[PDB]
Amino acid sequence: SVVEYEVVSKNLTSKMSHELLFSVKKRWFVKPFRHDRQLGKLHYKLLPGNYIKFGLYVLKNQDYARFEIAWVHVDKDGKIEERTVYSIETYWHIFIDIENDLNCPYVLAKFIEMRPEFHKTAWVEESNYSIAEDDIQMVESIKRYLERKI
Ligand code: NI
Ligand code: NI
Repeated sequence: SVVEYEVVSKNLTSKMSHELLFSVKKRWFVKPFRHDRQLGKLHYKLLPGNYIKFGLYVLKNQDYARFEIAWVHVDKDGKIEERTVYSIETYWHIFIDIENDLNCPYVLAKFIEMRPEFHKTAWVEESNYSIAEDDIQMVESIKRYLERKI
């Protein structure tokens, strides 16, 4: 009882759109079944449950970065419903520097760091690691963090 879903992963000369799915249950990012470079898209095969889609849209030359957090809900009929639960606009040079922020949410640090290379998709490692926090605390800490950073 599986379902397929599509996020955008592309780093172009002018802009970058980087979305990745984080599993609520496994408390770490999801391995995509297929990375599509020709069109800048990843492909996931998701089991019924909840996951979270982090999004990072960047207009390089306008120093612009927006970061979104959306909640992805997959029920039994294989049906899919989405709602943004957070969205924030800010300069990109700030965003990129968040990687180096010693004390700052890890998954956020990880996310930014997994952005896709030029003309390519990103890709998720076969990891077994999980983070201490649960979906709620995780999102809050992230929110709470960027707030101060901004
Ligand atoms: Ni439901
Ligand atoms: Ni909140």
